[PDB]
Amino acid sequence: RRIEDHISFLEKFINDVNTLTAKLLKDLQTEYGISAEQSHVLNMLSIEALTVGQITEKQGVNKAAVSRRVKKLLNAELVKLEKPDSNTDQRLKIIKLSNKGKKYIKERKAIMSHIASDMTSDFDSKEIEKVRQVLEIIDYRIQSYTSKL
Amino acid sequence: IEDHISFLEKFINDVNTLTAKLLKDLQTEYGISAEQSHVLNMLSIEALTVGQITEKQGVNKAAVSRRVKKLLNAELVKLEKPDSNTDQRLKIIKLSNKGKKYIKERKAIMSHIASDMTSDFDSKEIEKVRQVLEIIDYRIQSYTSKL
Repeated sequence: RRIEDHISFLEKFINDVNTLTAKLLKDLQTEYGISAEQSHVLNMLSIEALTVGQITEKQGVNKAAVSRRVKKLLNAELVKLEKPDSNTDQRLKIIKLSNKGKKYIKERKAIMSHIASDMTSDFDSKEIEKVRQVLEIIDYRIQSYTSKL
Repeated sequence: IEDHISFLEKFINDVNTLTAKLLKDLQTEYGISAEQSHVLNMLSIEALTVGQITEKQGVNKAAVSRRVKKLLNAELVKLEKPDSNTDQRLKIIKLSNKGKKYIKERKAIMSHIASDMTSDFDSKEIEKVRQVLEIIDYRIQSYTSKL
C-alpha cells in the first residue's frame, strides 16, 4: 500500500526518465544510424567491455535480439571485437567501444548533463547528496539480491 | 555532480535488470514483452488517450500506437472512452479484467521484495527522498511536454 505506492511512483519515474532521454537523444541516434536500444548497448559498454552473453541476461531478454543489435553496431563500427586476455579463456569474444562509439557516448553525456544541471541549479547540493546516499543503498540491495536470483 | 547522472542511469538499469528477472515467468505466460508491461503498468496509474501515451512514452509515435493495438488484439486492454472524458482526439484506454489480473500479480511480486529491502528503513527518510524525486519527475514531465 505505502510501499506499493512508492513502487508505483518509482516505475512512473523511471519510465518518465526514459521518455525524456529518448526525445533528447533522437537526433544524435539518428546521426549515428542507430535505434534507442542499440544506443542502450553503447551505454552499457562505456561502463565496461562485455560479451553478448553478459549483456543479455543483464537486461534480461530473448538471446537473439541482443545478438542482432550487437551485429548492427559492429557494422556501424561503433563497437569492436577484442580478445584482451588475462583470464581463463573458454571460447568467447569481448565486445568494447570503438572510438566513434565513445565519441557518441560523450555527445550523449554532454546533452544529459546540461539538461540535468539546468533542472537542478536551484537545488541544495547537500540535499541531493543525501538522496543519492539512500538510492545508493537501494541500488546496493537490488544488486546483491539479483546476484542471488 | 554529473557523476550523479551516471549513478541514476546505473540505478535505473539495476532496477530494470531485477524486474526482468522477477517477471520473466509472468510475462511469458501472458504473451507479453517487457515494453508492453510498461504500457500496461502505466495504464494502471491512469486511464489514458494515445496522444497522451505517445507523449508520455514518446519515441516513434507509430511504434507505440502498435504496442497499444497489440494489447487490444490480446484484449489485455479495453477501449472505453464514453462521454465524460473524450471528444479529444483518439480514445480513453484502460486495462481490462485480464490486464488487471496481470498487474495484480506484478504488484504481488514487487511489493513483497521492495518491502523486504526497505524494512530497516525509516518511513520519514524515504518520504523526504520521494518528495525530492517528485520535484524532478514534475520537472522532467514539464520539460518533456515542450521540445
